[PDB]
Amino acid sequence: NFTQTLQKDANASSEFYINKLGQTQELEDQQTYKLLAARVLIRENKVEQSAALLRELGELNDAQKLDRALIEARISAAKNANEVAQNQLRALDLNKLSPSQKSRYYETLAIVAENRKDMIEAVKARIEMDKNLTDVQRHQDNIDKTWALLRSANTGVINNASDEGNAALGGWLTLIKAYNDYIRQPVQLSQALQSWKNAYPNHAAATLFPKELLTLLNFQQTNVSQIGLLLPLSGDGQILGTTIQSGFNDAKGNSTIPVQVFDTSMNSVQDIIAQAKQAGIKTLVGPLLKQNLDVILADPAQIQGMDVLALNATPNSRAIPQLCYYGLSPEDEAESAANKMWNDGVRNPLVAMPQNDLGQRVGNAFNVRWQQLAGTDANIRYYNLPADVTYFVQENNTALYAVASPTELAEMKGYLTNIVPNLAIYASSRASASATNTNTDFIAQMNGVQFSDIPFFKDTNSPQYQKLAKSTGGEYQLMRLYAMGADAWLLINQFNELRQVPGYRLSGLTGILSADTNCNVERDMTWYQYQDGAIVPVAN
Repeated sequence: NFTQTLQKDANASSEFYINKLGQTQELEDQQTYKLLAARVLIRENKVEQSAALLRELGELNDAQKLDRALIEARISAAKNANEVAQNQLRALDLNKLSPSQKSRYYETLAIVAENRKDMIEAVKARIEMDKNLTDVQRHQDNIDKTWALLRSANTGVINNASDEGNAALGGWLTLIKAYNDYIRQPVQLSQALQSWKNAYPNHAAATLFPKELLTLLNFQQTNVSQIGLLLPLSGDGQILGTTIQSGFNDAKGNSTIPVQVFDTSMNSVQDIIAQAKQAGIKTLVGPLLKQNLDVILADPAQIQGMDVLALNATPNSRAIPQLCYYGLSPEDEAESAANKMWNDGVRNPLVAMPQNDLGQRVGNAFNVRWQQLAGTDANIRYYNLPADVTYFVQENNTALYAVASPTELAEMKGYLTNIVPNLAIYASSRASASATNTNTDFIAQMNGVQFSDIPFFKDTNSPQYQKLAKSTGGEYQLMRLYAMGADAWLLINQFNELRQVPGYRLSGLTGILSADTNCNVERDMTWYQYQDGAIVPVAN
């Protein structure tokens, strides 16, 4: 009678079923607890202990022999023994299984199909799984997994895919087809989803909508009525806030949206926020300085009832409702460098950061991203003199990423030409200045070096570019601040899209803009390379 426990869901921990052995007297009942533990051990990502415990099993009755083979095949699928896993499940009598056992049976199939990148068959497997589930939370997990398979499936296979008279598969295919067809237009996709829940009302997902789509069902376009602009426009950083203001205004154009300017150099940020609340302003851009942003982070409740696009990021930056961080951050240029370098074939690179507070953060943003692509920690080394790079290379003889001045970067390579002259050098936008990109003696010495910078510098002939280069006096920093202000107008009008729409992307003057889980605005950088006396865009 206790063997029948196998036919049900196993909701306890592995330690629970294993510890019951000391109290379990009968031999069959000891084996049952062993199988229940092995079943849960897989759900705990402990495959070896599951296979190991299976090796402790002795003599089993037929009901146990059956449950073991389920756990055997699931292990095989975990270890990518796809042909083995399937043959192990072809040997079972699918009629002898309970609903819970059929659920585990078809989940293993879905993993084999997913292992083989065969997404449609993996979805078909999870539909049969859903028919045998009883726990609501397990239902939701199957639906969340099912949605993830469709979202990774090739877009062509989905458009031409037939539902094969299968209503379940029909509703799934139509749902993903709407997602891919209108994800760039969320307002339109919201109408499609609401239509979907009336088209397939008895669909399992009509009741338990996948998590990724709940924010999209009743999505609402940003309706900016009033903006408050927090920038330093007097005293210190005046040029920063004024040039940023120039970009914001020029990108705003003939918009009726009233903007109220708040000068942080002459007013407290907590007083500004209070006055904004008083004037009925529900949308802010800024502040710019890290310290002033931390005033918000020192008490997030201040911005209760507002959408705020802060223009910087701090170590205290974190997930805060209706708060998103958008700064010309070196962490982004390092995260982009980790990507560029990886896609180019670089493995285990040397990273040269300055031994200051800014260098540690950027190195951490670099490595964390590198842990994603490489699964390893990179060589982050901190330099006090550009000449210290020599010993870093003298350790072993490859690609370098360095954050340094345009001249500091020229010293580094010169020190390395005798040591390793054919080294692939990557740098951040800090290595790009007007005084140096106009002189071929610098452009020639830097042949092969590539750096990240905003895509605005691709077109140095456009009238748009013309007017700005002469207006800023030829200083790239003032030109990037102008680009940020402009992209802030793009971003603050796409604010709700940014928080609610997965993978949302925007082509702005500062790069391809998107958001992470902490609504930190990421930037996909443009990469430029010095080639035979010219600077050409290599990527993006």
